[PDB]
Amino acid sequence: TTLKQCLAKGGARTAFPGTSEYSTARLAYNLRERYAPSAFVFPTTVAQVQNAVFCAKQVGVGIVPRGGGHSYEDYSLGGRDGVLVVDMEGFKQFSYNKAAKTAVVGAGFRLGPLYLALWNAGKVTIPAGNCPTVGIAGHALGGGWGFSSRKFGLVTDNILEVQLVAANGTVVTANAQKNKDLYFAIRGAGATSYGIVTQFTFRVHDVSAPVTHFKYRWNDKAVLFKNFKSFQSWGLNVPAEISAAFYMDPSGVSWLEGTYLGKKTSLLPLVKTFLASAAPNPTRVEEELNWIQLILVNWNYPSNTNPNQLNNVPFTTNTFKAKSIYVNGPGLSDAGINAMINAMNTGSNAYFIYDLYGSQSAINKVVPGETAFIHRNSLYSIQMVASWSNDNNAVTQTSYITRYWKVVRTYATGQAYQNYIDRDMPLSAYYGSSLSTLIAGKKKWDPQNVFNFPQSIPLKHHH
Ligand SMILES: *Cc1cc2c(nc3c(=O)[nH]c(=O)nc-3n2C[C@H](O)[C@H](O)[C@H](O)COP(=O)(O)OP(=O)(O)OC[C@H]2O[C@@H](n3cnc4c(N)ncnc43)[C@H](O)[C@@H]2O)c(*)c1C
Ligand SMILES: *[C@@H]1O[C@H](CO)[C@@H](O)[C@H](O)[C@H]1NC(C)=O
Repeated sequence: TTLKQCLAKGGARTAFPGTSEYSTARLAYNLRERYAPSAFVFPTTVAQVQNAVFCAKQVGVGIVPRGGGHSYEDYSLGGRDGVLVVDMEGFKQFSYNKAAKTAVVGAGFRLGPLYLALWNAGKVTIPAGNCPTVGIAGHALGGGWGFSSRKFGLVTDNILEVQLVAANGTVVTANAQKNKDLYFAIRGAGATSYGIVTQFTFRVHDVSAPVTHFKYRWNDKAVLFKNFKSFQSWGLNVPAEISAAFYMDPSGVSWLEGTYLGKKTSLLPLVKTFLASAAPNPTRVEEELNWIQLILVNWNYPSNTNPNQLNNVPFTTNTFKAKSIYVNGPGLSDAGINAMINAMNTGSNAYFIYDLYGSQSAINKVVPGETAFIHRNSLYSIQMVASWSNDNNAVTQTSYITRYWKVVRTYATGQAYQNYIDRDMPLSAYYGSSLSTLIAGKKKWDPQNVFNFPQSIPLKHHH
């Protein structure tokens, strides 16, 4: 019996090659690897997930869940041709428990709508990223750094429990008591490898007070070293109430953007040392806001925008290769900064973002060895993105960004951030000291490797 027949028993919506439903379901944030799945199935009940997992084993196809579809390597179209993609769009369950300070979120939510739901419900938030079309599933399972993360942690740190359909079909619950091994794996290594997460229970945070957004911006190739050195020096002493990220690109633009959890009249002592050592005359924008306004400002919408915009942020696409790396304190040497900026300037149509971690952050204050997310001792992470609109530049842009990564590697660590997934990173760089434990758990919960992709947790230990 075929795949069409098996999935019709479950009753979920499907889409199969050659149809227009299948063509529009192929949308992905990165359009570089236009992987062609066997079929798309759109579950709305747990049993329909169980059907898809059963049906893929019976027909002998691969299967991956898809949330928001932002995977930088297209792993949510499978990472190869001929996979059953289980698009979790129908899991939008929501509920907020004010007393427990917890929220139940379905694995098909997007960051935009989730922010709105959580604000309307009780003026609370999870510390997620700033791209509103990003699905909570991939984001939370791989880490998740946002502009409140230095106070409240990573999204992954605020997972209290998950429920997933396992490879053998059982509906499983993982939390600090039930199934600790699986609960450990999914906070950091949860993408695809251990099954299909259907819902999260998040620890949520009060953001009813006013916050302050700030951004200092330049457009001058000559001040890049100075502005970046001042960011590093400043970065080492930022208290947890600020989360900030630095931006740089080959056209000469540089900026510092951040969010202070506090009143705007308290801000200047906290950003004074950055401005003093940065170049003069920064484009200065400081604004006091409530939380939903901040989410909008952080995605280039003016603060007067209707909050309901978050339910309908347009899904945009790119075609790019992306790499990441971590940098430990006190940062890159002065030679490393020059080497980095020079490498960057040999190219164009690329951008580089530096999310601040640091020793004051909730992120680095976790006890090591209690999650699959291991990057608890860096100053910041570097996101490296090189884009193209014409396929003739794909080789030059991919070599450009890979050279850049090698230049910086001399001056930094060999770890990288798994939400900026990169097919050319060894798994040791994502999981390090916790990889053995992840592989043991992979053997236990999926011995047949039903759930795999080019960077899924393997079944074979390193000797
Ligand atoms: C496109 C995009 C990505 C961003 C942006 N900004 C970020 C930010 O401000 N902070 C960050 O920490 N990260 C940012 N990123 C990167 C994202 O964090 C990652 O791209 C996320 O991993 C994306 O998650 P998602 O939208 O769900 O993408 P998918 O491609 O659907 O899935 C990724 C990965 O996870 C597996 N998976 C998905 N769904 C499940 C479920 N339900 N259960 C188990 N496993 C799941 C997929 O199979 C795949 O492997 C800004 C922008 C614009
Ligand atoms: C699936 O595996 C889990 C853990 O190994 C087990 O508890 C459950 O009973 C299994 N279900 C089956 C084999 O149907």
